[PDB]
Amino acid sequence: TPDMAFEAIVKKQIVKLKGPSLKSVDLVIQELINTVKKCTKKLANFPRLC
Amino acid sequence: TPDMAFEAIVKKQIVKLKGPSLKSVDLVIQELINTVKKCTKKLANFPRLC
Repeated sequence: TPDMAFEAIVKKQIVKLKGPSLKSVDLVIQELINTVKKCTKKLANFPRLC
Repeated sequence: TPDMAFEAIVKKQIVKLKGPSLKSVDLVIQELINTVKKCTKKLANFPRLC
């Protein structure tokens, strides 16, 4: 049985993890940018600084 | 298990049949040339023809 056929199919499946993985980074970026905006409401009294 | 490893070894073995096979042709050539020389003893009476 083709050793390389196994590898061929797997490599297809592994590549499919790029989507949900990049998405994850974005979901983190979202929570991070939300948090810096949450914190900086305590500095709102200074418009140019915030 | 490597499908190609099997093929690799066999091809080696088949190649080894060229020797005994060519030798066989010569062994036939030998008996053939012997036979024309046997037959032509009946024509020995004519030196230039034989």
